[PDB]
Amino acid sequence: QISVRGLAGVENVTELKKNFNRHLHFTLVKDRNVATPRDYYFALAHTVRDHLVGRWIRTQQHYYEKDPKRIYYLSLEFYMGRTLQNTMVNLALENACDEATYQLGLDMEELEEIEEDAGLGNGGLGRLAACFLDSMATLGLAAYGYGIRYEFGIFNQKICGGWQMEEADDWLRYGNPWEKARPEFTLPVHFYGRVEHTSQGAKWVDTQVVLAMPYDTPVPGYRNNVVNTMRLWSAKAPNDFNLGYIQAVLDRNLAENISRVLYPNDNFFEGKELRLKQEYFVVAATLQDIIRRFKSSTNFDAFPDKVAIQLNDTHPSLAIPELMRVLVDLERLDWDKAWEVTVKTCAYTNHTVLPEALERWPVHLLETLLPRHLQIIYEINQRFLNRVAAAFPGDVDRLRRMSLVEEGAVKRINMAHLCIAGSHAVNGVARIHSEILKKTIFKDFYELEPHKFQNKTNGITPRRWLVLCNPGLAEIIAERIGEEYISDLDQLRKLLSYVDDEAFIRDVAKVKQENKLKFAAYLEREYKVHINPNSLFDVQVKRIHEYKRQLLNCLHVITLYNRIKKEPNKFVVPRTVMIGGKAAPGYHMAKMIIKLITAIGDVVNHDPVVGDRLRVIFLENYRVSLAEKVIPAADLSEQISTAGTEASGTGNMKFMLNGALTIGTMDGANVEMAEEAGEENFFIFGMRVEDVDRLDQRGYNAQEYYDRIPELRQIIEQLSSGFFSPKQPDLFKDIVNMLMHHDRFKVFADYEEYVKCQERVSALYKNPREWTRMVIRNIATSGKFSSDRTIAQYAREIWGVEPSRQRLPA
Amino acid sequence: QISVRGLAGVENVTELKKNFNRHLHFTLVKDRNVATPRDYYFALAHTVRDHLVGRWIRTQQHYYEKDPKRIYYLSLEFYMGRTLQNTMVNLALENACDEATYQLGLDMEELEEIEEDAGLGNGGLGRLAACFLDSMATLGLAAYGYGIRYEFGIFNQKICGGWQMEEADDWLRYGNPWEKARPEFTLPVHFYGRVEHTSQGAKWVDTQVVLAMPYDTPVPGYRNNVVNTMRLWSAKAPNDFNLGYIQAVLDRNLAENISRVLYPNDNFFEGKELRLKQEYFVVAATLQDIIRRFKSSTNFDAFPDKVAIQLNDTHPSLAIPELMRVLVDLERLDWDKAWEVTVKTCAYTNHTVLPEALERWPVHLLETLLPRHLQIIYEINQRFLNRVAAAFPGDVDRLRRMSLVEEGAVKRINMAHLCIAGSHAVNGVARIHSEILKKTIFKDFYELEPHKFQNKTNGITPRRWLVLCNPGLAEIIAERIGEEYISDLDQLRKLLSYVDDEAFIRDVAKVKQENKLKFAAYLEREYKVHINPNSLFDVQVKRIHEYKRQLLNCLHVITLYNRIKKEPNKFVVPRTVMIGGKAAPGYHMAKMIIKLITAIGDVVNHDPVVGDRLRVIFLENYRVSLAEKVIPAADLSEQISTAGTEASGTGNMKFMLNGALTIGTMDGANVEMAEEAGEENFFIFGMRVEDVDRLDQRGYNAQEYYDRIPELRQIIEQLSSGFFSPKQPDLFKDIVNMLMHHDRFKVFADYEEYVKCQERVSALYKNPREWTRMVIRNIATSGKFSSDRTIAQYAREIWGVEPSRQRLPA
Ligand SMILES: O=C(/C=C/c1ccc(O)cc1)O[C@@H]1O[C@H](CO)[C@@H](O)[C@H](O)[C@H]1O
Ligand SMILES: O=C(/C=C/c1ccc(O)cc1)O[C@@H]1O[C@H](CO)[C@@H](O)[C@H](O)[C@H]1O
Ligand SMILES: O=c1[nH]cnc2c1ncn2[C@@H]1O[C@H](COP(=O)(O)O)[C@@H](O)[C@H]1O
Ligand SMILES: O=c1[nH]cnc2c1ncn2[C@@H]1O[C@H](COP(=O)(O)O)[C@@H](O)[C@H]1O
Ligand SMILES: *Cc1c(COP(=O)(O)O)cnc(C)c1O
Ligand SMILES: *Cc1c(COP(=O)(O)O)cnc(C)c1O
Repeated sequence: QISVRGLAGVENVTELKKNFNRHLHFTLVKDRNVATPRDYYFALAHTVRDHLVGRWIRTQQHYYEKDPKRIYYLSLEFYMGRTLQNTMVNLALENACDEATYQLGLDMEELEEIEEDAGLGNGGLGRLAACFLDSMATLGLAAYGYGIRYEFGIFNQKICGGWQMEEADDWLRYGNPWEKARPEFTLPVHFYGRVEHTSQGAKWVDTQVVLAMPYDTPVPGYRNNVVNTMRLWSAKAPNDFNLGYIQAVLDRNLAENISRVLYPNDNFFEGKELRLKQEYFVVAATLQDIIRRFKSSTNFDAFPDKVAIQLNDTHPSLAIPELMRVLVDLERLDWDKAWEVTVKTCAYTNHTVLPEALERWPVHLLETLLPRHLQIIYEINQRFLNRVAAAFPGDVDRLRRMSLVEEGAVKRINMAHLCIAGSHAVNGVARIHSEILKKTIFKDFYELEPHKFQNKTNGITPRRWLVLCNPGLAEIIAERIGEEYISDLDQLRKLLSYVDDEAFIRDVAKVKQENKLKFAAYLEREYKVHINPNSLFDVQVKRIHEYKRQLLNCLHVITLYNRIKKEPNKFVVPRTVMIGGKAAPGYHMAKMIIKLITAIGDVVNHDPVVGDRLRVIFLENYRVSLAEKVIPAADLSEQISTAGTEASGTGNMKFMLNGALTIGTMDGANVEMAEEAGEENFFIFGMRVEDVDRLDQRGYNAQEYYDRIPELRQIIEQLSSGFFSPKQPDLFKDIVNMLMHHDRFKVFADYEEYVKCQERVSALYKNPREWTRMVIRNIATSGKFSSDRTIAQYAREIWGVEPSRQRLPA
Repeated sequence: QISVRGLAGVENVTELKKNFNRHLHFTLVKDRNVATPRDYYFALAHTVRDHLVGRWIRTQQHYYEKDPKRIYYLSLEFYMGRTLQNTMVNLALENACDEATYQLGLDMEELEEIEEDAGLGNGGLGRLAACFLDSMATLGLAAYGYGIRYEFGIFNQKICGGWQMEEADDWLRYGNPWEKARPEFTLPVHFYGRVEHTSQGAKWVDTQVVLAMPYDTPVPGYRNNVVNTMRLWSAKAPNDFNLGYIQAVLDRNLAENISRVLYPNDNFFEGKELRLKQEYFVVAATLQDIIRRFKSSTNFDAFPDKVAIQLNDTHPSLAIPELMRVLVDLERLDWDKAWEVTVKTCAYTNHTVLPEALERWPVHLLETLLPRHLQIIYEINQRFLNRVAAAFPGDVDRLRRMSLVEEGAVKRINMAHLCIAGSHAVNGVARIHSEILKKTIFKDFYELEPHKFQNKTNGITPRRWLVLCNPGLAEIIAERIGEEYISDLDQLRKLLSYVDDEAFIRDVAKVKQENKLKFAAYLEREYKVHINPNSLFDVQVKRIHEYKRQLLNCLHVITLYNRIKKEPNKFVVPRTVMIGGKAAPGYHMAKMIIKLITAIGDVVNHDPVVGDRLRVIFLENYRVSLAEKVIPAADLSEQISTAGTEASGTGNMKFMLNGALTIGTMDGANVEMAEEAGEENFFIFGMRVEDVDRLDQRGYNAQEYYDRIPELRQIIEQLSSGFFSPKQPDLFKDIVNMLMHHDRFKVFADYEEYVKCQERVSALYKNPREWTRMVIRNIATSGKFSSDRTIAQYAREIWGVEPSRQRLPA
């Protein structure tokens, strides 16, 4: 079909068909007479999986023989999405499989849609981990992702009567052909117990044991024959567990609950015992694996030369005291030596400055669950504070501020402070965020140890986020500049030479139109919703949070509706406004916001005077596989967080790479995207961080904006009086009261500039040539936002390893 | 090697090696550098499994096309043991696989020992179901075994300080290569709710749903290319189940507990709610499958022409009211028609007359869990009792005796009475048992419907129980009479021609000696216990129950020990006395019996005057795979139940086929074994059923035997005074008190005749030629006890189908 999808050679196609039929018969135990599309999906998956194993075995053997420094990426979340297409892309098998299936009378795209997402994450942090695995493999790093195999990932979202309902994500129901269980490599993890002090030191005794059983999933690099491993741990009861008889067997479930379900909070901290168990479970099992591999390469001086441990936020922070526990209690290293090793091995990435997201564990929980770790944390704290006191003598308030132990009604351990003390590098995830860390929440720590603090601006993988999801765009680029850009995204800068090329302009606009048609068709088929494919597709997809200001978008939509009703016969640029994302089940306001969006839709979409000029659609069950569909279809990307709140964003980058223009605040990576593209090619509006600070100083009074802006007052009166909820007039009272009196995120303060900026978007959309020229200037300057660039920086500046695009032999 | 194991052709061996290597690489994702014996076992298993699938697909397609009457064998237990060797035997692959593995540098016997038993049963009833599946496939019947896929089978038994400890049987830890999950064929099962009566009849509403997910396991016939299915159901929560959020997901465990664990009672009734859920779960899922297959072959007149349902005891008895519920409530048949269909479809096998084993469910449990079924049971009862009243007018006590509903403090449903009312055939499992049913517990029912009552004497499969476990014996037989006997066991009668053949006599004795050496070696290797391989191997293996009288064996052992101590310099025939079996976890007396056996061992095995003349060994963790080892090594088979208590026995048959002589009472199938072999070739002793009855009439007084038998008094004084428990003198007080005052099984009444009979065993063992001639007379007359004979009788006399030894094309 298209060149970037590879060759469909006769011998390859013949072999794929043979192996497909072999798996249908022997693996699935089906005859073609009763096989369903799902059976055909599994036959194809097993066929493609076979192509990984030689490379996987050879890669891991290569690491054993060459003994490179090993990189361990520890995360509680890996938001992997679907694996089939990504595997074909990275092995150059897509066209061959397409031809093979076509010859068997099957449509490969239909088969691809059967696969469940591996939804083992909430949003950006989980998806970053997934992009990072892809980039580490593509850059030939000896890297391992370590996490938890959740039986249930992020819930499936259903909308019922305009409200979010949650359904369990039983993603393993039909099996997972990508993973390989390794029950032979099961390891013990200890909980509870008590500490005995002997002549030979501390002993942690009388513990309860849970077993950690690993499942390995292959992670292929882009056409370099490197296949790395993601190892996810599953909890199992020991066989003597509780061992009337029947009840003891049933009670095995209690241990096995550790790996049952992903906590569904994005950017929020819930201090539950089960979450702490999950965090220790991952850490304890992973560290045993790390030490085993090191010993099989007694001298731990070389440990940091052979091992790097990257902490994805504070969630695996217990790695720091666990490494200390192993080195001191089990290996009998002196404390100072063990600490030197630990600091040189560990590095910490921070993802948010919102205080409610920070992990502060009550001491009483740690005392009960992990009594030896608590002792170690207290010793770390005492030695760290002794350093602070020597550097800043007499500064008693600094000692209180920097302590790992927080005083109050309930004493807590600040896990971020632990991570900073115990890591040689601390990074934020975009330039503005990294600067905020040094100036605000971690200022004291930066003053003590400035060398620790780095920036590593986030990125996205151009394999999933261009080649896989938008083959039409990938092909028209490849036609002009070849294929090298797929693993060297800075080559997109070559496209600036084509900004005045009439053929390239029409082809870029053509690809977008095709994607919009395809998406419009998907919506009609799966959700029986009709949209106008000639309208501007205005898209905000991300988790529902007050800081992300879906509410600001809502105010704009109502503004547009009100303007139409006031002047029904005036031309306006038609829009389809699409908002999607999941709310955390316990987050009342986020659930109310979803209801408001659907309620706006109910009014706008059925008003005959509006016609097809404005449609408001809530995209149900936003997830990686839906992102792959909607992002290539978008014209306008909404990135409208209050300045200083979105650490980076990564959705923003996906939109830029796929030919959408951005309306956004100077927040997170938006700042760098605008810098790369030129501010003239971005729709920037609203308060800067400095402006937010100035408002906080004099005090935010929402009433002032209400009093001064008639169009805004109308909207608030409509919300309050029941215009969007005729049967329940007070339905949205909580939203109104929040906006008027308790709005941490200053929605009204950016309303006027946002609406004006949106007017400029509409004006440009009326000129398709100039819209498309601006799009080209965005795509062409997207290169910095490849996760390959991000990972190269982690490798050189934190881990001390050199990337490689060299191919292993097949 | 040996002829009965088949051919090792060059092309076959080459292909097996190729596929073994393919599975090691692609399926297991291992290189040979790090592969362990367990990896090699799995590679071999997958290789052998591949040879089943073509035959499995072709067999099931054949049934779809030809549409024979289908036989559904419903059991809560299938005691399958290991599958690898059995599969090779039935496919004629054993020698080829042996050669293939040998050429790869592997020992196939070593690999076989890695496989876990599928221990999804307790003992005889579960093992009968397994033998029956093998025989149904060998006889070309369109038969399906339906049961539950327990996550944990019968517990692993450990002996600690002489006491039984139970450990969970986590048999699925490393995976099960034999089964194929069929999540696509998942069906709903309903519980709780209430009944609404409408114009259109009864409706069962407001139910809780559990999903039944089937796993299919292939069941190969002996060299006929027939592969039938065992379908086992696993419980799954629906995805909206309970749907704070985390707890709702965790609570899915409650539904999934239905299939978690096998209830470990042999011959005993525990009326727990979870057991009732298991029973309904199997029935409801299975019946949906049955009806679906029937409809895809509205007219239910033909249903009994196309379907037979065999109830393995009363455990799946709810099939009767469930079939009625479906036909009346869902298909809208009139009651009388539905009842005609039900009776003609169902048949019931009874396995015990012990009252404590009979299922009598409290009405209150059924009312809550299964309210519609209870209504149906009451209607069945009323109509049945109307028939009784018409046949026996005025016989009011007969109405009370025959009722399905039992009166008392707690009203109960007698499930056996339900099964008799609702089945066209009721059978016992040996001639004496079937006669007992008609004369005692089911006398009233026999008087009403004599035509219903049949006998089907049990049997064992000669594939597992001769060819697989005792290839040496199978070969020496085959050398004389060829191989046809393996599927036509009556051909063993030809061996009577060889009873005076010196070569055959030495070869039979040689095979036994080899098996004894091998077993002695196994015991030393795995349990560091040494035994004298020239001693008489005296074996009692079966579940520990008072009715089986392991205690009578114990008294004999102590008698032998006491006789040695009294006359240390007198010659006696050396014995190794081996007793093994599991006790139900809640059965105190059975646990005490195990402790007594180990305590006797502690004394006897360390007394220097005894030397190697007497050893007492408790065989730990008795299970199908251990039976395969110990039975071929046995000289004497102990089958010593109180007359009238062991419905059949099947261990007895295994011993007879493998060249052990039997010491036993005239109980169960022992009666028929003696009839076949000649009473002169069996060591029969003790009370007959008629003698037990006479003692019950005047009253059993154990004191009389104590007063009259000095050797018995000595033993009781030894037990009471602490001779076998010096540190805890009163340890065995409960056993003594039971024997003296509350012994339902009359241990003392058979003591004198048992000891005298044992003296005759020893006398014969001193003459190896005459011992072996008697063995030949037993092996030669074993033919009746093939499960092929049993199944042919069920087929012709109950199910209305003709067996076939015709081969399907490969
Ligand atoms: O996604 C998260 C936070 C996740 C989480 C927190 C606490 C839990 O308990 C669970 C998950 O932050 C995001 O991490 C992304 C990648 O750097 C950034 O691009 C986003 O700006 C940031 O909000
Ligand atoms: O094995 C059982 C009974 C099992 C059971 C009962 C109640 C539960 O709740 C669970 C299991 O009976 C055995 O069934 C065997 C085959 O016919 C017979 O050979 C034995 O004589 C008989 O004792
Ligand atoms: O002791 C060993 N001998 C030979 N190869 C080994 C050994 N340990 C690890 N390897 C190789 O390294 C791979 C990865 O092992 P891991 O890193 O311990 O998971 C294995 O699959 C082998 O190919
Ligand atoms: O509708 C049908 N068309 C063709 N073959 C069928 C159909 N239903 C069942 N079969 C065949 O019968 C086999 C057994 O199906 P089952 O008896 O319903 O489990 C299937 O695997 C097919 O080979
Ligand atoms: C990229 C992505 C995110 C992160 O989007 P932001 O706008 O940066 O919050 C969340 N969820 C999914 C499914 C994604 O693909
Ligand atoms: C045959 C068998 C039984 C039944 O033995 P009986 O002596 O008839 O009770 C029990 N358990 C196992 C493992 C068997 O193989």
